[PDB]
Amino acid sequence: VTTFVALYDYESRTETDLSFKKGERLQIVNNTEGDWWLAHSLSTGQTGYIPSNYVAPSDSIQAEEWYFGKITRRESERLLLNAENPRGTFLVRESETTKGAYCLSVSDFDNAKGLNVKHYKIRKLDSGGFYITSRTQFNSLQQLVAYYSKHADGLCHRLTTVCPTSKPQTQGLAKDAWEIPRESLRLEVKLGQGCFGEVWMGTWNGTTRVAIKTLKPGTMSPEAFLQEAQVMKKLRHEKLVQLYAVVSEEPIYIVTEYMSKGSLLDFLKGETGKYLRLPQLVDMAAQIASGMAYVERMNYVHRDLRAANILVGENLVCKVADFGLARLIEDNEYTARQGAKFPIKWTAPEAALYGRFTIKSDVWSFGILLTELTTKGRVPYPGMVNREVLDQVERGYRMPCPPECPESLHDLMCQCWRKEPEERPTFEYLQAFLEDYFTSTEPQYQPGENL
Ligand SMILES: CC(=O)N(C1CC1)[C@@H](C(=O)NC1CCCC1)c1ccc(F)cc1
Repeated sequence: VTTFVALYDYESRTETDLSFKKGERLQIVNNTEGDWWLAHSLSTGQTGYIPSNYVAPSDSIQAEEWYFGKITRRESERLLLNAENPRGTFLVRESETTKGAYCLSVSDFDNAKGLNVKHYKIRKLDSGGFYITSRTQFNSLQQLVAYYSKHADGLCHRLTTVCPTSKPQTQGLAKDAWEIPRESLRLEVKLGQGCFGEVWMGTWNGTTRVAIKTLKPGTMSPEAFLQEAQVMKKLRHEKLVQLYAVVSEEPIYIVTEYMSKGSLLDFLKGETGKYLRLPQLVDMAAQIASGMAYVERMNYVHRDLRAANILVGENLVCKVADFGLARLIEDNEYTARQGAKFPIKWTAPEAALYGRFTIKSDVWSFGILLTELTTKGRVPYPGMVNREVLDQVERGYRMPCPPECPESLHDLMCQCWRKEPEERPTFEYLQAFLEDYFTSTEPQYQPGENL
């Protein structure tokens, strides 16, 4: 039994889980594994299961507000570059490139680069202490942060503000919540309409904001959906919209992680996508590619990858939604890859012609998606009707490089559009290509030699 501290507030939805406020002290066992831990709160004397990502052991670095653990270099920059953060906003993370070194990431402002993030490798001493520059050593990470909060002393700027963040999603709505009753869900605001149902913002069990998709009766077999949903339930990645729960009887409701900024396609159009710069668009493509690289690793298939099925959150977070759902659609026309509801302009020819949906036809759809990303959301094949597209694509026509899409990205698109699926790149490749698309000379980490 270790004492853990609550990193965030958590409102107890159910009977068996535990409500707690941040800073509460909770007793939890030695080895316990999984997403939900049994806890006893010393602070309240109350008992119940807790989401394990909401706690850390007392008096660890993981309990420190400014410690973001395994966050990626690119993702730390996403959070730190929020325009509301003052200069000197910071976090500490593990180094991606150097053993059990840590890294201090700090927001800054420059007359050359503007708003930018500087990264300082924090190395550990034989003593167990830490240092950024060997001339100034500390016994602990906390002492290090305290010192550079008072004096830049070589750093680009004094540490001012702990990087802010939203409470993380829990994994599942509760321990053992999966098939839920319609009554647990309050549909609050209808957000959109599709061919086969609607999308809602809602609340589960009076506590938790969720998205709810409602399907038109007869869209899918409830039994088939349930069987697939067991498979989708296992797909867990920061760039995949989480599938929380399902109401299995007609009409089917699908309960999902709520994404505050709506679909990428809508986002690209209108009063916010007009301003996006290429590095932001490439970072959004890189997030999407990372989610699809997980799908690829898991030997799954999206089947309808396009901007309308990417959802946007705070700070240009992008997540893949509705993976695998298209396969269950019971509509004679759609299943034929035919009709006004089939996204033929995103569909690889072998998927259109022979129904061969694979990760490589998703790769083709990603190439089309890159086209939406670089045109503020214009429909692909602009002057072509859905009826012509397949034959043109089979004959070898490919969209030209959109205006103000760099040629190197269009060459990436053309790779995604090879006729032969096995000659299209992997999402693994796409993610690395897009993550490394912009480079510099040697500035990765600030030379902490002598500040
Ligand atoms: C025409 C159309 O809107 N769709 C199908 C062509 C693909 C949408 C659709 O009907 N969504 C429903 C309506 C609101 C949410 C649920 C769609 C998107 C991804 C999928 F995995 C499955 C269906």
